[PDB]
Amino acid sequence: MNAVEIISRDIYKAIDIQTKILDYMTKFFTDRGFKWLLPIMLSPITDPLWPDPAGEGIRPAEVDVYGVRMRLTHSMILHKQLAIAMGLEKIFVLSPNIRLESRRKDDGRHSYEFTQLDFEIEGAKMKDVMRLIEELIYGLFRKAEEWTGREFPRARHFKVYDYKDILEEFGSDEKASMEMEEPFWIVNIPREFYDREENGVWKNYDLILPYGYGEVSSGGEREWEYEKIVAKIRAAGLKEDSFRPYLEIARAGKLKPSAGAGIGVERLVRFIVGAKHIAEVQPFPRVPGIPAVI
Amino acid sequence: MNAVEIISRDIYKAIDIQTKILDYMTKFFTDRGFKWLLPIMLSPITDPLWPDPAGEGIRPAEVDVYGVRMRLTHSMILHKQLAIAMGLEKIFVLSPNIRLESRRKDDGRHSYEFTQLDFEIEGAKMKDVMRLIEELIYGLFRKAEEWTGREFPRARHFKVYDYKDILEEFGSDEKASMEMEEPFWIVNIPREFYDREENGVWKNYDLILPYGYGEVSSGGEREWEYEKIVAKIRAAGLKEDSFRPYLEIARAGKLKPSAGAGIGVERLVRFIVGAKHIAEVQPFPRVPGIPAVI
Repeated sequence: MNAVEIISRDIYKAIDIQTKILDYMTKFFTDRGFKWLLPIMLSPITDPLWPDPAGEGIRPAEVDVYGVRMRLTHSMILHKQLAIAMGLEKIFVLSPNIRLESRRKDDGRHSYEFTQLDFEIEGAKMKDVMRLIEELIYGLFRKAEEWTGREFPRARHFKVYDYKDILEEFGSDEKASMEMEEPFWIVNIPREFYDREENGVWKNYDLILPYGYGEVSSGGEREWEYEKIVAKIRAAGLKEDSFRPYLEIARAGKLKPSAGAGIGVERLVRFIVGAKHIAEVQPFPRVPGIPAVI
Repeated sequence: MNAVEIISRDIYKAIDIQTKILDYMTKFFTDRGFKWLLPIMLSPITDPLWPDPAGEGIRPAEVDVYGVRMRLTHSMILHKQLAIAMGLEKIFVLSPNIRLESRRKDDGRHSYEFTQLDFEIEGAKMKDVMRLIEELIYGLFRKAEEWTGREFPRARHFKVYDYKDILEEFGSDEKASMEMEEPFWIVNIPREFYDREENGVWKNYDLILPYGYGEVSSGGEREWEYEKIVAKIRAAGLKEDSFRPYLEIARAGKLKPSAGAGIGVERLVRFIVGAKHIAEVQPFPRVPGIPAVI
């Protein structure tokens, strides 16, 4: 849409819902002893988002800062690990992610700017994080029923499927989403170097919404060992040069085991409002492949 | 500092305090019926930060997005006015600002990335906003006494100085800050086109911390009339083209009277911790003139 068109929408209800969601989610974490960090938007390093079956291999937006190439945040994953290295133990951040994905990813849940509530826990296992997310989502969905007067899936825990088995049974995550009537987990997805891999098993997890709304959270246990991380980076044809200071920290032995996840705030607003496209709930749409006028 | 040195610093207490500050400030606004918006980082339009006595006249950093030149967020001021135009009434956002200022601005309170708690109120006047910020700061300071066991400014009476009187008595707002023991206001500062000017009087306000800690909040009532806005842009030598969709909206008579302010979260963390330099309270320092290593 053009500028006047964009500002002429009535999204008051969606924003009221977003306000309630942010209040609920932030309190959920601070109530549990999590530290609340502020985001970074520019850094020499960022999430490669590759390998990743969910992506097409995008490169990050880049800008010079005092002559030096910085990358706009794909995600704060590496910085989350660094926060754990700083001994902060349990952290979260409302982190804007910039992912300049193609028109082919304009499926109603993607946006080229979006804020993730992104958290990480020292020493946590995938089962711990999946359980924490279920607790959050179940609670949120009960609150959503009060806010909307509509019914939401009542499951306290969600069924778990291996990625390989999703492909076989449904063809794709998107097709599985269309068939399901409650949220569900897809686990064991071969992807980026930072997700923990052990003898062919990836210790990671995506939460998928029902009714075709698709992935709403993605996370994993992490690699922390220098040699393992470098091998995975090289095997993917990525460059150590792209992760230099992070690899210096890893070589020094300062990364620690951890697990975490990011949760799409706007995707949840979309789901609770029941919006066909995420843009409908955003004051300033950022539609994949379409440069925003404001 | 190299990367290992950066993550070897102790910041646990500072981040504990930051968590309490963010909890307190976000609740202060949601308790008062503000809608909680998410930030944008890339747009064809952004805060010019000029004319402005506190600025260096820097040009915003830019990056290509699907073939269109986008500006990184200097501040979300224009977008806040747009949110008011959308009928959202009272809004706030934890908004990262990117301001690539020179080493000359490395004074202990500047950071080239920083998050502002940025808010705007339809129809509010400067006295309404100043009173609200006074209530916020008073409450925060009483909480901080509980958190820290230390004494904070009484924060019940805030003296108001005209900008020209600051210059005459102290020379700079920096020198004023050094001589005060209570926070104080500086008002009537000639700056950007969006701040309301009537009869040579600017309806704006900066909150200055005592003990040399400097400005912590800045805002004003807004211009909303197309002709008034255009005149100030042209008179300052800025290009109307740089603000096209915003001006389209103004021309359509869709902007509304409002007033607001941004509050420096990290600056408050610094003040409450009592840190000599803001970098000491940040996991990932972003020092003016020094491209960050991580």
